[PDB]
Amino acid sequence: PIIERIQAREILDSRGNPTVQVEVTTDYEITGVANVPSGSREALELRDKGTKYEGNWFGGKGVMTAVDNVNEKIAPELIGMSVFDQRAIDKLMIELDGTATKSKLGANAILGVSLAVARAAATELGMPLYRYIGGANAHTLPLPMLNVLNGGEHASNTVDFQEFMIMPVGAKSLREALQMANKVFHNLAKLLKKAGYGTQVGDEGGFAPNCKSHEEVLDYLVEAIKVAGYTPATSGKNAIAIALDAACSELYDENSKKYTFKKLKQAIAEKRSGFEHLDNVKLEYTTDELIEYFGKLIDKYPIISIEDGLAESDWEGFAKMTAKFGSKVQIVGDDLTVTNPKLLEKAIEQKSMNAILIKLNQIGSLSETMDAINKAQKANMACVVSHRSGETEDTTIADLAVAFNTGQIKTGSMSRTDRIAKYNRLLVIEEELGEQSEFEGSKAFYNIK
Amino acid sequence: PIIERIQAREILDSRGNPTVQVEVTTDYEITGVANVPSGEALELRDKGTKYEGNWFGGKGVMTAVDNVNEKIAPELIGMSVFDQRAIDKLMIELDGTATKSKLGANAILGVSLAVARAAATELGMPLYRYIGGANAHTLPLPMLNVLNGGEHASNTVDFQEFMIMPVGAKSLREALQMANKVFHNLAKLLKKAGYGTQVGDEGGFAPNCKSHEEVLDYLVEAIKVAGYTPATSGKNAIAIALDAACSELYDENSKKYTFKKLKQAIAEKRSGFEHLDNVKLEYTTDELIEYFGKLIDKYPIISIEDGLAESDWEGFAKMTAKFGSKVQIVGDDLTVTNPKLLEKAIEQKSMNAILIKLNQIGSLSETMDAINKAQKANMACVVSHRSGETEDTTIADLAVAFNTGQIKTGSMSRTDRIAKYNRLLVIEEELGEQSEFEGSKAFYNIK
Amino acid sequence: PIIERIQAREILDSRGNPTVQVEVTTDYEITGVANVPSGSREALELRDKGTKYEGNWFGGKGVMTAVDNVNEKIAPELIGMSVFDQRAIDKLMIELDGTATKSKLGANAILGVSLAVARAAATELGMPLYRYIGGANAHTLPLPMLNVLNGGEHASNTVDFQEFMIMPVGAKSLREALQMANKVFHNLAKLLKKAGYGTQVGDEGGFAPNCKSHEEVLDYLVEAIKVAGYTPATSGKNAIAIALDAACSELYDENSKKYTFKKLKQAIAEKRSGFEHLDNVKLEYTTDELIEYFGKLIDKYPIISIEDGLAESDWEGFAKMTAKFGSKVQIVGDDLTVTNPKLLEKAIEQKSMNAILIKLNQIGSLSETMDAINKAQKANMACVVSHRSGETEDTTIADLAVAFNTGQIKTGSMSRTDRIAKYNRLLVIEEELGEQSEFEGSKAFYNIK
Amino acid sequence: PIIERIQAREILDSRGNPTVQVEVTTDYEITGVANVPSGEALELRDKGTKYEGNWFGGKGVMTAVDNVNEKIAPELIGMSVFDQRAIDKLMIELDGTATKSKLGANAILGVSLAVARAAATELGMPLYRYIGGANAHTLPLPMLNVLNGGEHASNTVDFQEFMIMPVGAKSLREALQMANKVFHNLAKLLKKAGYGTQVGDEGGFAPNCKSHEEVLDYLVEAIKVAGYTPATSGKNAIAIALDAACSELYDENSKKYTFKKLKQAIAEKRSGFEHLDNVKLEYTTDELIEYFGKLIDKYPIISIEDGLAESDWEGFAKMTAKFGSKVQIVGDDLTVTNPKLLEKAIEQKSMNAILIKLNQIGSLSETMDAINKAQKANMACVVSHRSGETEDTTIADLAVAFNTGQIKTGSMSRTDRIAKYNRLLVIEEELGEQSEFEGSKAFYNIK
Repeated sequence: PIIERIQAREILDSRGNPTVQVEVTTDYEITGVANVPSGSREALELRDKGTKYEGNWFGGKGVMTAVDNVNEKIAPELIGMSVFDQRAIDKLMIELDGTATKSKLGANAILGVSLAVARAAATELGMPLYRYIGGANAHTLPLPMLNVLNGGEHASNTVDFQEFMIMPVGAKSLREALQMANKVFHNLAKLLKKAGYGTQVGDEGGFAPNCKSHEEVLDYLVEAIKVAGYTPATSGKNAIAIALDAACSELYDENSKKYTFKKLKQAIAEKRSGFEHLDNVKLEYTTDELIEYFGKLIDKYPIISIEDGLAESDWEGFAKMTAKFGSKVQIVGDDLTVTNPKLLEKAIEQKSMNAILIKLNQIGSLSETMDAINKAQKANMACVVSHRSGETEDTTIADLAVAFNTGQIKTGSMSRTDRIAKYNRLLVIEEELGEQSEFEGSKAFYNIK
Repeated sequence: PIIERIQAREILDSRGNPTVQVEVTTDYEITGVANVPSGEALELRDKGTKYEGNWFGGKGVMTAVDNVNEKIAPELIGMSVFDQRAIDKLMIELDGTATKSKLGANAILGVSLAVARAAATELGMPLYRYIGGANAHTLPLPMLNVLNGGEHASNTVDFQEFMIMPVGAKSLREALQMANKVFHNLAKLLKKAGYGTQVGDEGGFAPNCKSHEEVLDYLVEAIKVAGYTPATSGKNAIAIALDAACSELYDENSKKYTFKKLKQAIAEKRSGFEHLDNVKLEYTTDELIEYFGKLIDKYPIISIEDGLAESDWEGFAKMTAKFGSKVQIVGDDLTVTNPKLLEKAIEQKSMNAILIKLNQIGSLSETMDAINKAQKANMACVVSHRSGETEDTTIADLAVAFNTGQIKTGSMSRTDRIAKYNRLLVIEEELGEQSEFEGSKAFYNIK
Repeated sequence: PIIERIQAREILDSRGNPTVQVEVTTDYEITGVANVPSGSREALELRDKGTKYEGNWFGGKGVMTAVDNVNEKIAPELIGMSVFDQRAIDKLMIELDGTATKSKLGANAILGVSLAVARAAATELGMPLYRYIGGANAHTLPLPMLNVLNGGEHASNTVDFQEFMIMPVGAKSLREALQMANKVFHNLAKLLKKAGYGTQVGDEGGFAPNCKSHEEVLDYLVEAIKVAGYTPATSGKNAIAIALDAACSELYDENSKKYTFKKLKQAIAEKRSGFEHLDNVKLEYTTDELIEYFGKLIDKYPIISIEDGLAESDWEGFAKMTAKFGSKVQIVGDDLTVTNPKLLEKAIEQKSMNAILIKLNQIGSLSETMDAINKAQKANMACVVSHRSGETEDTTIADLAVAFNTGQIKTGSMSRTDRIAKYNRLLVIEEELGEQSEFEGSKAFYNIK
Repeated sequence: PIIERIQAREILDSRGNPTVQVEVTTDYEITGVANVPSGEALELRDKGTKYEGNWFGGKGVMTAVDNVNEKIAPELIGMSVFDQRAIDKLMIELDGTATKSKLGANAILGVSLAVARAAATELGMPLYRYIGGANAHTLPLPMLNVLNGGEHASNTVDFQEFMIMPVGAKSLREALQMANKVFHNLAKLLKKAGYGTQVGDEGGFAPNCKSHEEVLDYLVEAIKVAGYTPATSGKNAIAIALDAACSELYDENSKKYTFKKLKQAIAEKRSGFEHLDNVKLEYTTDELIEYFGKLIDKYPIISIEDGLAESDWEGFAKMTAKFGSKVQIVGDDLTVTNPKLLEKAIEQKSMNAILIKLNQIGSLSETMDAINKAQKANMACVVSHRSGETEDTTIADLAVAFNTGQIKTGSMSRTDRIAKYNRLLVIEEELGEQSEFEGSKAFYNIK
């Protein structure tokens, strides 16, 4: 159990940019290896711009500074500690850095060590990582929300919301959930190709076809669900629901306090070819008008969850949206809370939301992540354990979702191994648990009043 | 060392379709796990079975999974995990067909690779050392498929893969830095031109360019903007490799090769394709060879894969005779990792390199035999991914095991490709000063 | 795996002269033992002439200086290293010596350590040495070429070429190959005795009868093959072929650029008793005339391989011989290349030959030997792994030939344990592989265009 | 310690003929391997069996190999590898014949020795300590057969072995240095005289000398040129030992000993044999004893083996009575390592030393009994090779195990001989200052 060696190295993530890998070796010659994902009160990832390492990689995105911090600063302080004292190791690193955002050592240096220690501990015990993290009753597979159609910034279409996801609520196992999602995904590809749209994929394995509006995108999701043989609905036999990430911080103007469907507005202003039947669509929204817009979408489509429906500074708007729709619809904070302990405490106090996205590398240590999950769950919030845009072959978030029986995960569309590797890990966990496992579709939403 | 348990299960590949994973457990409670890729030996899927409805298109592999658990595993329990060749022979004979069509190539390869991984782990030895011995030490020069055309792409680019090869690198780490800088500068160039930069199965871009030459011109421009020199050798050099995939363009009755997608766009008078009515679209074998000669003269092309169709043996031999002292000529569809076709290619001097795809032959022992034979014939072995990959990184250890000098495992995005590059980075670090990276000297096959 | 002790000692070789043995012991108390064989760009073996050890043994041939170099200079640098890092250990020794020919420490000091390390590593893993060196597909037994009739310098007969070998190409296993060679060897002894010739043996276990010409020697080989029940031929059922080592550096004059059959010429000049029917035989040859002489022998006899048909300085001659005969006959470099990396690169570039003899102690380390085999095989050359005149009970070259599936070995006639021990090791390897083994007779020559 | 597996196989000896190797594996996965030499207990070969055609002359031993694997091994699995005497007794009784003619002496000895080697290795103990106990420490004085005659040699030298014995050495290492210097100087002398220096089965020379005296004169000259003194004791002394092998020269009906090869050369008036018509060629027992007396007076002869024929018991007793207080008298053919013949020789004072050949009696336990008995009778035990040897070095450990003081294992060339000297060098190094080498005091049997 005693840490004998800690070695960090620079590897690459799924977008082709550098990230940190750490290997921890114990005195029993057992090793744990972990990688750090990559995507402003959040913990600071350290890159090589402004150092002698800047030219190694495009955009100065090397992480050799963080790698050096692990090998030269963190590792000498931890050699000799028990690999099982997760909270003590994380506290030591937090205090060694000494800043609120982990800006001296780098959140990516600290998290890499934090996760590699936990993996080494679990391997030394011969215990599944989800049991090491969550204990003897870690047994519930998560309902996935899969980002199969894409808009927002980074997408050249005029779809201003960012993520349009399916959630196979009618499934009775994780394996069945993935079968349902597989059939919807490949039928969606076939519908888009037949319509003349492209079916190459974005960072998370989903499509960004040149659709003109939110409603066109949602209409494709409903049609793909039906053609696959399923029912668009938020509960029931054979049901598949829809989840959104509106990412509305990207659409908001803090001075006007208006939200704008920016790319669609620009296309209409340019009098672009196919955009005249959308000439009198509303493009600019107060907070209350946008909540009304979400209410209309909720009426029309089987929407079960909406993430970042308002901007990260619109605390009053979030609490109004949660008061109005939260007895029927999950309201998730992402940019609102950035996995930050103090913002989670405020969201609980103000009833800003009823679910939180959990991003390990936004807070920077496993212990702090466990504290956040414990606190949110006790506040009747759902914890949606999340990937980042830049992922790796590391599957820790699969074990993390089972460890705390979270009931939900957001880890990508049905393509790219940076996403699919997590689903494979969940398939293996479900097999190993056997009849000890549980899966809730509709009943996963214990947070919906 | 004694095999105690073999368990197959159904997982998913990088295209969202099912594939096989196998876990082998020894005597000593050591386990090896391996996954099977998917793109000649037959991969068995679930159409026509009780399992057909499980997944889109009937693409489940539970029939193959059952074949591992119920047919193969009882025959192997009790054998030593170190007798790789004896285990592979037993499975080959249990199936009893040339194409492994009874058990499935995906059932057999899954077990083959999981046994080898279990053996290496039980010995405490890196997989490349277990497979290739004490002198497994040479990191491969990667060819990265950053621009895409062919049958699966919506553009009019009829050839399939346009790759960069960073021949000027002095390490695998430097090779990936060079490729990273070209890839991200390429994306910037394409976006500024109004093309899209979503990616295909292998992590590369399929922009709506109008011709092979336009695609090649973007690679040269991205190489230069990234600070490197477009060249087949020398300091700071980055070269180009092609997969023409010309079986897809060939008509076996007319004996012509057609740039089909471009021909169709021009015919329907698609917008932005004016002034192309004089472009040559139809080539005999000899005309197409002269067309490759034109590209070789103009661009820093170091390798061409499947420049002719899988039936055009006479054409391959002519191409290799004409260009093979300066350009690598790779068979893919020509040989499909098949022992009798490799023998034919050696005897006829059809090519001077071969693509190595484990799941096209179906066992590790037969793949090792093929590599031994091809290297002894002065051919390069380009160890290859498939379009459907997983998080398994066996092909990285295989390329180092036989000091192959070359690998083809994807563009610079998607973890189904990047995981292999990460494994190579780890191998190079582990070897330290014992490692070698040969660069332009990797091409020992070029006369 | 950690090296804990290295001990060199002086032993004796099969000619009765000293050589080096090294024993490596790991921290698991596993030991590997290796011996160095003994036979000018080749690596330098260090002997005791000119030291206080010169009088220990005849001719100053002691190796205690090299033994001291192992125990006092090499061993302290390697204690603590992993026995599995073969390339790093060999590089350390090469750099410690610092000269191109290993002249400071001695090639025999360096190789002894190099081989003992590899044997210790393989034993610690419980792995056969051929699998440790060559990996999981090391499985092909070599076709042996056996030196059963002898001439050259060292032989008192008037046979000027050096080695006249049989190669049992029709065999389907190594065991069958040795049975074929056994029957030919003992029938040859019986033919020579019946003719009045002696049947004592030379260094490699073969006979040097008082034959008068190359043709008389070849005629005996053909007759022994026939009387044994086999067919003199380069391929086919029951075939036994002939291989030559002409050792023509010994016959060449660099100033006249002529090759001379020296001992036969001298006998004819002296008008010796039985040498008048050979009065108008040609004795002096240009390079082209000697190639013509080899062409006549190839026409008349089942010659499948010719080693050192031209002198080590006759690069143009070698490439002419390989161009003329290399699509039918193996052309082997021995003195031409002396297992030297730079001379191998030149032979590949100039197409000087299509096979190379591999002598571990001519280059001086296992890592360099593996590099040479890798490079030659990739250049479509055969690697004939070779003994030296002075051998020991060490059988490393048997495992080396299987490790790289070389297909050929040259390790002596069918007598003397310095040769037979290698054949016994090959018999044990073939038994242990079982049906996993391969043996090619004719098809071993993948290098013959 | 429990025997788990016994495997015999067919290997080759130093003359190119088949012999037996046996591998014994214990409980603890420890293995011992032993080989059987070949030149009284019967060695079983393959004439008359299905295996006869495998090797020249029908000399295969697969019948003996099958006897180990199929008959002996099942009887021994489960016994303790340390009970050497019980294992040897079981095999002796399973065979049930005096000469081991049912299983073969080569089957039984192979197992006997492999068991002992496995036991020693499992204990971590040197083989000489396992066989002989804590006081096994004395390196033997070697007698080296550097000049050769007799039945298997083409010269006219009728006696068989002319050996040097470096009695002046103070260590085994020094003994081998002395022998090395004599051997290579002998070769130089023979070559300068126009004789050949190829070697026989035991690594020595059979030059075409004309008489025993000419051979002895070359040994004396080589000793002197090498810098040593021809003498039976003293500093820098090197002595001579003979094997006359006089059974080969004897006619049991006439009771004469004939120098047959010389007699024939002289009769056919061979060239270079003139002026020899008066040489004595035919000897009674008493005349031959007087002839040995002549040689003993002239040359530094310290030992004579088989000076009379195996049937000439009365002659041996006369020779030993006459010369035995100054010269060792060794039985070889007289006793063939046979317990009843050794008893007869002790009772009749036929000799004062015995050659010990493991495979002539057929088991390690019976050989140990014979050595115990002979040493207690004040006889030297000269542990001996056979003409057909292998890389096995058991006889080196056997000579140290019983502190025999003497070994006969070949000239100074051929690894079938030199391997034994190398093992002795290693033993002497391992013992360090605990070792002893006795030199002229090795001859505790000489009154």
